[PDB]
Amino acid sequence: GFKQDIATIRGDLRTYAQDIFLAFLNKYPDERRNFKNYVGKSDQELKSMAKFGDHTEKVFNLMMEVADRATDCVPLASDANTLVQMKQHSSLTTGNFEKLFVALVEYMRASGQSFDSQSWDRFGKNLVSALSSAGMK
Ligand code: HEM
Ligand SMILES: Oc1c(Cl)cc(Cl)cc1Cl
Repeated sequence: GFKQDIATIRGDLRTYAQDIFLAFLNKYPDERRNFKNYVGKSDQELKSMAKFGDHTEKVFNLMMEVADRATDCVPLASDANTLVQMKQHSSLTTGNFEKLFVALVEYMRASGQSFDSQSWDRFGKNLVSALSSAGMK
């Protein structure tokens, strides 16, 4: 289920983080334009850039912390607060996050593995509503 998926992802975090983030950028090319340094790079070129690996891993680490602190795929209000308040996130709307979760769920469904896709979809929806409640546009 959702809790095991957290353990699966954490076990090979940089690999999942990279593959899911690439899926996101490839499914929504306009989102790439928010990442100036990733414009004009293939998947394999990105996977050779230090900040790409680092940043995707740090993003997914925080995702997994929020996922683990959630109850029944409902994240803590305080965690939503953090994601809204981050300087790095002042440009964002909730649509950016919805898109990331759509790509994430589609990745999980396509994979050979027994991810609880439905729970991640619901976690995504609940996080987007929590971000809105914490004041994201
Ligand atoms: C649960 C979802 C997400 C989490 C947990 C998260 C977490 C973080 C973290 C930890 C950082 C700092 C990375 C670093 O500076 O090394 C960060 C930076 C950033 N995030 Fe996110 N993020 C999420 C979703 C998004 C989405 C959907 C976008 C855009 C479409 C976005 C755009 C950014 C940008 C532009 C930065 C730049 C900060 C920098 O230059 O260091 N994030 N995010
Ligand atoms: O370099 C970044 C990556 Cl790869 C992903 C995100 Cl969400 C943010 C930043 Cl600043």
